[PDB]
Amino acid sequence: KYHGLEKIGEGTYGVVYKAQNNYGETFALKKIRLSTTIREISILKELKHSNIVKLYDVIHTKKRLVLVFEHLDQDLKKLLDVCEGGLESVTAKSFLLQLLNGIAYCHDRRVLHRDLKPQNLLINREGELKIADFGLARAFGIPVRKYTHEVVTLWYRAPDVLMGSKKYSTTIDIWSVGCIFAEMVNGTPLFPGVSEADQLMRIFRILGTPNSKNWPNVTELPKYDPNFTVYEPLPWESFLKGLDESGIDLLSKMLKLDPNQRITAKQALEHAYFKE
Ligand SMILES: O=C1Nc2ccc(S(=O)(=O)O)cc2/C1=C1/Nc2ccccc2C1=O
Repeated sequence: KYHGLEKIGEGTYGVVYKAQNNYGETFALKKIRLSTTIREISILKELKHSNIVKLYDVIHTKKRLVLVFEHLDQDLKKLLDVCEGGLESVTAKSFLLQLLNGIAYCHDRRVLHRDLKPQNLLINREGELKIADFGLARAFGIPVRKYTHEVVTLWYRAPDVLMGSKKYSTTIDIWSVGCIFAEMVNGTPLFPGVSEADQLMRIFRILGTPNSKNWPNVTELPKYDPNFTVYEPLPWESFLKGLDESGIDLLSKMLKLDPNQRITAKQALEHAYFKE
C-alpha cells in the first residue's frame, strides 16, 4: 500500500507519481493507461545495473495496474532547463560516462532502448544517472511496442531511421547518446525538428547531406531523396562551445550519419576522453 501520491511526470503510456509506503520510504509509481506491460516488465527484471532504474513490484487490480520503482528527484531535462546554456564539463563527462555504462550493459543484454532523451534520464542528489522508460524498447528482436513516428519525439532520432530503415540496431541508441552529449555541452537540443522532414534537414544542415562516398548504399533507403538540398559538414568547433579535442573526437564518432560507421557503447567507454 502506498499513499500521498504526487504527479512528477507524464509519458504517453502512463502517469508517474511520487509516493510513500507504510514505513515512510519513497518510490515512483507508474500508473498504466490500460501484454505490452508484460514485455516491459521482463526487460526490467533482466536488467540489473547501477545506471538502470530498478523495478520493485507490480500491483494488478482488474481496473488498475501500477509499477513500483525506485525514486529519483530529478531528470536531465529539468537540470538543463534551469541551467545556463549547458552543464559544467566535469558533470557532463560524468553523466555521459554513466549513460554509456547503462546503455553498454543494455546492448550486451540484447536490449535496445530506442527512446533515449533527457526526460528519460533520471538523476539523484548524489549525481547518479539512471536510464528509465523502456516502453518503446526491444529485447532480442521482440518489441515492447511497435516503433513508429507518431508517439516518439523526433529530436533524438537517427537519420537512417528517419529515412525509413527498419534495420534495427544498437546504432539507434548511440545516435541518441550523441545528441544528448551535444545538448549537455550547449544547453540546448542540437536538432529540434517539428516533423520528420524538418528533422532530417536540421541534421543535414549541421553534419552535411549524405552521399554515396561518405554513406555507402544510402540511396537504397526507402525515403532517400535524390534531390535533398546539399549541405557541407560544419566544423565541430563552430556549433559546440567549450568541448576539448577529445570530447569532440568522441562526439564525432557517435554522430556518424551512416550507422555502420558509428562507435559502439563499449568502444566509447574506452575512449581517451574518460580515464582510459
Ligand atoms: O523516480 C522515478 N522513477 C521512475 C521509474 C520509471 C519511470 S518511467 O519513465 O515511467 O518508466 C520514471 C521514473 C521517475 C521519475 N522521477 C522524476 C522526477 C522528476 C521528473 C520526472 C521524473 C520521472 O519520470
